[PDB]
Amino acid sequence: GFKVKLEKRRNAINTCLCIGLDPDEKDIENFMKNEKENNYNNIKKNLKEKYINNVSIKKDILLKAPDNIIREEKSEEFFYFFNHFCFYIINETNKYALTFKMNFAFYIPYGSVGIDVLKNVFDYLYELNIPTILDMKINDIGNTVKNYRKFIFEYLKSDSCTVNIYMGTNMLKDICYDEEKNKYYSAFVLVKTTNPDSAIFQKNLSLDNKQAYVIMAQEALNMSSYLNLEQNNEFIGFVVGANSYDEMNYIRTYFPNCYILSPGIGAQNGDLHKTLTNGYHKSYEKILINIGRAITKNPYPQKAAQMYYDQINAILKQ
Amino acid sequence: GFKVKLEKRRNAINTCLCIGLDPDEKDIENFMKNEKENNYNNIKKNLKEKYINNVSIKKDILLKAPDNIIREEKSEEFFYFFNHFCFYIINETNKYALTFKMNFAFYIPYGSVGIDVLKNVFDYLYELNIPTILDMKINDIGNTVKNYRKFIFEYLKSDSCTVNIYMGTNMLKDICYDEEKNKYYSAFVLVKTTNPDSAIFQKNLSLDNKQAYVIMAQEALNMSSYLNLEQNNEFIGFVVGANSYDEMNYIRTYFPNCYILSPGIGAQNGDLHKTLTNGYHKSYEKILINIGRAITKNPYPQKAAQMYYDQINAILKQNM
Ligand SMILES: O=c1ccn([C@@H]2O[C@H](COP(=O)(O)O)[C@@H](O)[C@H]2O)c(=O)[nH]1
Ligand SMILES: O=c1ccn([C@@H]2O[C@H](COP(=O)(O)O)[C@@H](O)[C@H]2O)c(=O)[nH]1
Repeated sequence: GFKVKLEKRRNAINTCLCIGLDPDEKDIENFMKNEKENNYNNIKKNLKEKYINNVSIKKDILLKAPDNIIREEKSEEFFYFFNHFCFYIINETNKYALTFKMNFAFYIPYGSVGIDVLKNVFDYLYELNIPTILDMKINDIGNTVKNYRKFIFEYLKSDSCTVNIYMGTNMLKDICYDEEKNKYYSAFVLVKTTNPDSAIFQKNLSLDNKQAYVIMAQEALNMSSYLNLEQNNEFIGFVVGANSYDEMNYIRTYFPNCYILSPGIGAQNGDLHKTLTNGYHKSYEKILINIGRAITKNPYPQKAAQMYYDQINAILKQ
Repeated sequence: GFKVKLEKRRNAINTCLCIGLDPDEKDIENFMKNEKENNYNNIKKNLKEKYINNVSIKKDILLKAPDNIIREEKSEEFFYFFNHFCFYIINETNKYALTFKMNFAFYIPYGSVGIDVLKNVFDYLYELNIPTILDMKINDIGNTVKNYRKFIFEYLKSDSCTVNIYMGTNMLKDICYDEEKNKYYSAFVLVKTTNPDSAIFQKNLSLDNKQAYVIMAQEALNMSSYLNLEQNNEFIGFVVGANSYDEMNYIRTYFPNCYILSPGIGAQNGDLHKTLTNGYHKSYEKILINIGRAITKNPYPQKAAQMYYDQINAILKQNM
């Protein structure tokens, strides 16, 4: 189960850093141009790694020397460099990551080619046995929602995803549970988001002088109990933005042992000390700190990841 | 623009039926086995049509006789029958449809292969010049959401999509407008959904005893005015479930000329007369009636589409 998988890695590497892998078009251009100019140093390092032989889509193209890809198969150049950029980031930073979070939006805008990269990326992480999150923030009626669950948990074999339950909590019956296989899956529900204008609905809406993000949080756990997730070492957790300090603390108390996923530090202006302190828990896999572009876009991603790794671990010593 | 495109087609065919194309795994097997038993009747009908030549992905596979697909390229069988089922439905029913709405969820569960089909489906509809909707209910921060706008409006060339703005209205700045291209796009935001438990947040949440779906509706239009969509013949509309009769009438009243997209009739228990009467508008493209499984799962989709077509047009007569 996901809680067992999270806990074991946390003991292995003693952090709660969640590394975000959201590659955009310029990241792929820059990666392709740097490798071309520096003798494809990082791609040749990728082709030495163990588990690249265990990806299921277009291994024939992925494993051939880069000199060939330019001159030979011009069609598949983008696929090749897109996939190798993701492998490069994973190879460079994974020792520091408790989990990896891939945002689906970044892998769909080119058509099927990016979903092939997404599949290989999740295949890669599964073989490294690193916990994964798919940031897809899915939402629909029950019958439709089943398709997301197949994609996320059967096809990609992801450990968790993000969910927007604004249309109704019952959708989690067809996300976090599969009656036909008697299987249970973990999800993070959107509670407090880092949009600058997120207060308009999450705070300025109310029931019984309770703000909406609290009502939504409590609905999420009531469904978790009904689905019996925790007994099967799965959970429904919360996405709480790094800047929402008051709510972060409001959540951690009164939901003492809930799992929190927090984005916002780095590219979106943050206070790492204050975010991690308000969300803190002994089992600090319950307070995941997502860092994306601050690592993916840094010229030395290994060094950027280590920096946040050491920063987080220093704060935890309290 | 999408308002001009909707209005021009509505005059041509005089309906507001929105046919939903949400093919599931059983639909693709059932199609494959009926074609296998019936001499590939419908697939051969698909390959005679003009515009199948205007699909962009693996057209070499789509256009070959089905006889070959079984014996030779078996890896590509599923792609072939999935894609041809969609063409079959579109060919059989497009004559009755003001718009087609494709729900993204049904095209992702097998991996990339279904996105190839989604691309070909939108290519096909674009070339028949039938207005399109992608039901993706997208939602994220501004930087991420721009990727959806590229997928929906550049890659698929859709005319509109669905949006969930619960994380914040400002995401519509990076969905319905592209500053670098000075282009504008249309969207439908979720107001009232057909989930049986949809009241719990859309209704039981409020500010100053205005219900959440009302505040969300008005935030959506304030953003439409700020972006100047209606001046560029685009709009931001509302998704209002067919069963939400009271709310339907509240929206059509206090948002008189807004565009409504209503699903729920057919597979999910509906009263078509009452839904369309509460939502009615002279320019009745402003009240799109989605029918999905009631057409796609019916053994004769053409006649089922005609059934709802004639049904809708009769109701539109009594509202004058
Ligand atoms: O409230 C939220 C929910 C999700 N994300 C996602 O988290 C990642 C943030 O990474 P970064 O801002 O560190 O680059 C992006 O994928 C973004 O879509 C947020 O930023 N805020
Ligand atoms: O509140 C909503 C919003 C969207 N849809 C979508 O409308 C379609 C309805 O299909 P059907 O019930 O006509 O088959 C599906 O794609 C579904 O995801 C709903 O049903 N309810």
